[PDB]
Amino acid sequence: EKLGDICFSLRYVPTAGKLTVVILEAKNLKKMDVGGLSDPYVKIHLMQNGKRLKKKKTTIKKNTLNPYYNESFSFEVPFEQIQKVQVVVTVLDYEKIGKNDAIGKVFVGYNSTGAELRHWSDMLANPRRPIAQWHTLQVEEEVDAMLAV
Repeated sequence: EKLGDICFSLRYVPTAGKLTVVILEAKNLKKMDVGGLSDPYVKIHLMQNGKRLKKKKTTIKKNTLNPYYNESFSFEVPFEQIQKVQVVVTVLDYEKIGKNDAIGKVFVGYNSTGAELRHWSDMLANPRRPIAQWHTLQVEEEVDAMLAV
């Protein structure tokens, strides 16, 4: 059941309606293709009502299960909408040929629970303060069911 964990920061500036996500690192990632190499990268999606609104991606790290990224991404989300959105973070194994397999995902924001809700609520309660937290990756099938319209 151990897919890995991902650390990212969240920051929200209500006046400008700027939501910043910094992908910091991932650890203990599942090795997807046994025998070969693990080349992880991270995708970030901004979602609302089951729709992917914006998609961003990190660089690809080669031959590691414990990649460091330190890559920042910003989204424009007005303060009247911030409580309705979801930020979805997926770690995938890059392959030059074939669909890239997801290792796992997590989401924060509307309809999140547990530690993910706590991270989002901390961000909202502290305008302009970046907040970093570790999250356990979950299998995509379960996260997708929760995100679907």
